[PDB]
Amino acid sequence: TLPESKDFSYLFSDETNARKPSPLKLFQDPNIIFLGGGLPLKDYFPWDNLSVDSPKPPFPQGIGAPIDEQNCIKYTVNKDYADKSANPSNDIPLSRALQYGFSAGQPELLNFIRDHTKIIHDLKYKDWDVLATAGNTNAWESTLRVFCNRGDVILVEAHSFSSSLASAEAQGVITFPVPIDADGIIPEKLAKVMENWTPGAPKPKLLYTIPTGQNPTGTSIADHRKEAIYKIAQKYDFLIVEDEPYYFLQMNPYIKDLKEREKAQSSPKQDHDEFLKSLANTFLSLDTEGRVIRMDSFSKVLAPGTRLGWITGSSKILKPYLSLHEMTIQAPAGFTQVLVNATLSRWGQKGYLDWLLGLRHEYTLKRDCAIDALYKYLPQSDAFVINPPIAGMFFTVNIDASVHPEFKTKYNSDPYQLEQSLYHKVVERGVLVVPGSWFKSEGETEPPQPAESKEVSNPNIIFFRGTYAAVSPEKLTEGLKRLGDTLYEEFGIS
Amino acid sequence: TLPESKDFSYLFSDETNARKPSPLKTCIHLFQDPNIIFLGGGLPLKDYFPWDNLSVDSPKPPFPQGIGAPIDEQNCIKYTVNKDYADKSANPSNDIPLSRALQYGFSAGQPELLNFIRDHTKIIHDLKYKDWDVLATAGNTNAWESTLRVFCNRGDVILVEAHSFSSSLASAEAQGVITFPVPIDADGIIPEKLAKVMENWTPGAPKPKLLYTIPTGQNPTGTSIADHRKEAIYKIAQKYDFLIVEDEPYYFLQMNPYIKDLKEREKAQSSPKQDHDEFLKSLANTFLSLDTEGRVIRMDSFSKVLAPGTRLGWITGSSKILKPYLSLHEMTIQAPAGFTQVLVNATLSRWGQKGYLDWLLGLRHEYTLKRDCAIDALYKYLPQSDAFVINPPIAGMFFTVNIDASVHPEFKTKYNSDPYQLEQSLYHKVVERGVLVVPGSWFKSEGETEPPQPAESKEVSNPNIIFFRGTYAAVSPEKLTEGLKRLGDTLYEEFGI
Ligand SMILES: Cc1ncc(COP(=O)(O)O)c(CN)c1O
Repeated sequence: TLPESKDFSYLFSDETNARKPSPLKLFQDPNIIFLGGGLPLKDYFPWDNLSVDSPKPPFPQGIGAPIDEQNCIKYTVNKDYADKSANPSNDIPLSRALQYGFSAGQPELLNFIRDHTKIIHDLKYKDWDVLATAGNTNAWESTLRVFCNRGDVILVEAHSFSSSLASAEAQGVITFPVPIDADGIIPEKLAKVMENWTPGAPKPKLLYTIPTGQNPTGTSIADHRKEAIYKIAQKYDFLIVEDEPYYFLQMNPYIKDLKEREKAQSSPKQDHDEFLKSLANTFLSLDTEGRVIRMDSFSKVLAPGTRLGWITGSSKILKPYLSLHEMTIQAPAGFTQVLVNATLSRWGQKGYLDWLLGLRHEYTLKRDCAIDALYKYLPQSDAFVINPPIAGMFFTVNIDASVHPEFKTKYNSDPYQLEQSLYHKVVERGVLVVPGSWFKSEGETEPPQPAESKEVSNPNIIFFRGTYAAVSPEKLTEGLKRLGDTLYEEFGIS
Repeated sequence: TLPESKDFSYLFSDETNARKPSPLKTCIHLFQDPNIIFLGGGLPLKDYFPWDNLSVDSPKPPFPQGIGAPIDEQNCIKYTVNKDYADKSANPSNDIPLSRALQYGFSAGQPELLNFIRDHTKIIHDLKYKDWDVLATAGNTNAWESTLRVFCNRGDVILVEAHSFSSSLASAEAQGVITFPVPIDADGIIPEKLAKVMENWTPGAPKPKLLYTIPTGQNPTGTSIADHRKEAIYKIAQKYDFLIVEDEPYYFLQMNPYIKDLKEREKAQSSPKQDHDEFLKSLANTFLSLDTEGRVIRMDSFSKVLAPGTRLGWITGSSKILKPYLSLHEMTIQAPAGFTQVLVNATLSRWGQKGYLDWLLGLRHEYTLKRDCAIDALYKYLPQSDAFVINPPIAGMFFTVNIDASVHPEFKTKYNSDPYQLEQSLYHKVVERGVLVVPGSWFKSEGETEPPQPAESKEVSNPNIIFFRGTYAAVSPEKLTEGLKRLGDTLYEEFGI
């Protein structure tokens, strides 16, 4: 009924095309005596009866409540189970989690992830699958190895995640920046970059985007924009790699008027159907061809130290990723898979939505606190633009450098020089937010792209990224007060 | 005091030289700072991490019933690791709290775990330069991947054993790294032959950046490089300026030599177990212990010691050499899974360095039994002409059956005098008998330089000898013995011997 994915192997790197798996890869087969692979006896693995406490859906006191008493699910995973009847929650037994094998991920884990995938997204082609990773850092590294030769070109957001950019730069992959605004990638500008792409220059292989709660701008690509960008990717034949660690940091609408906000907060909470309907569309759900690779992580949902995530893409696309994983990480840590699977399986798909609803709630409160402080403590004028993010853990403080009294004299109309001195001046006041320039994508092709493709809107706008994820409301508010005080003083505003 | 490592940065790959870490990395150190409010990270609240009170059972030193005994009754330690500790005194065991294991940070590995590893390092090795350190990895598979990224551009050359680990070779091949084979025998790498390869290295050809070696329980040959040979090999490395990467996942699978006479063995196995001092004295010297310059990189793994799915190992090397590996890790794999580090640290710390030696002695005992069983069966079921050679391994989990393909009746005719042809025949015939072994050619290193090396450097010692690698680690004594009966019989039948 659904079409098969397209074959994009013509985009595979030289390393991918050269990679041949070790022929040294039946152990469970009753009739074969296994004298081949060095699989050590599970009798020697020095752990049994792994137990833990996890909070209990629907997390009535908030997802941050102490884990005990009635807010507590308790369980134990054994090394071996006598019969399938002794394993009702379908845990990954330690004997299997701790033995070589299952480089794509343990099947119980991937089954939970596939079921979750079907709830969250609407898949438009037949042969999609998932592959477990050690997180989105790992997934992006693998994506570069799989597709990009030194000197290949990718498209990136004009400001993007510092590590992803650094990773591509180390490999000599050209990161060509495309324009973004308050609603993320601007499709018309993207289209123009492609239509005017200099003949002779390497064709971009893929677009690397963080569509929801963009790092660092905090923006989200509007649904209609994702549709227009997907069409551009089809017309110019590039893949879309969506890095989505913040997808579930989508928030309830920012409401500036406090009385209006209290009324809205007084209303019943979202049910599961309302939650799902409120979520942003995804490039995965738009993909009819298998040209989208989505990178998901448990870092911001469960914990950064889980070191576990997954990729979703076509069965065709996932082949070289699995071959690479087999020769690099091998498989995500068995214990992390056991504990993530066990907790998620007990929550169930529905209990996991309750968890994600709790996560949404906590972030909303943090965001409101941040934005309230900015409206209260920053100078209020066209020079200081505040965009309340609708998703993510980041906000930006935007500054028109050209309004500084010494921009022309002291700073030689150089916005970067002003940014750098404000950074120090802010740290001297006792708050650290991070310079926009650290996230600025830079790339050039041979032969070069035309002038129009290099344009920057508002070249005198500088910004700082802050986050509301990590600190108390009191510390957040005080930090932003200090920052705002610095800006008044520094800008000669009364 | 001790000398400082040498700077080998001239060996770093182009990718390594181009990798620049973010100024953002600096900032992530200003979290707990109380004078600067830090709104510059992306560290989610530990309040939301959905686990607390991680508990498990582990076996108990000195493991008197064997390291494979059930984890229960007396052979059982129980512990519980909390997410947070009210104060350090509510944490007497010095566990990595979950709130820290599961947060971003410590990309080199959690301090408690690295401290245990450093203490262990000092017990096992005799270190001879000042700035050695350790870095946690996701295992030797990833450590080798990382080594190739750090040092080798496409077209660079490394030296490898004539027969080596199939996966290491395939990793190098995928990256276009030339793997130039050097000769080995019953005692591992032959230093005189290695020295000649370097002496005769063709001017203008890429000079080797490193030797990749599996010195103890070599995969696949099962050999151990003699103490004096390591000393010689290290000198060659100093002379021709290459690094030594010792891939050592089988180091603690060393065994007493195989005693052929059963009476001679019963009385020797009658003597009480090694104490820790005789255990340590019995261990092979390491390239790490020879290193006075930081030219050695050791790759260690908990895979064969604790379990493969731990996905945890470490690299030992100079602070200078570890710097680009950490920079690469921060952009790739990041730190090993927090839960793996918590559970490995928690179990090892409670065993202590001494209980961990008891464990490793228990591992030696189990593999010794397995080796004896295998080698005994080979002497019972294999033909005993000069055309069938068994070298009983002193280390590791593999044995080989070396066979002169030439002595086969239908060799000239059915296989047109082609050893590889015979090897693939035998291999499928054996699997058809219900026993899985591995053809030796899957391990054969191949590489060439431009301009080519001279012919002396390319010589092979009678290409009519084929081999099969078997393992005694994975199955029961009874299955191992049956497996090797079928194999020895197949050989008897096939050679009409
Ligand atoms: C020489 C060698 N290196 C590495 C490994 C595996 O290392 P790890 O399981 O630590 O990734 C093996 C066996 N799988 C090996 O024999």
